Amino acid sequence: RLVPSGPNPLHN
Repeated sequence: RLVPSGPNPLHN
């Protein structure tokens, strides 16, 4: 959860 991408995109 660091960026709007990947799993749990930043805030999810």
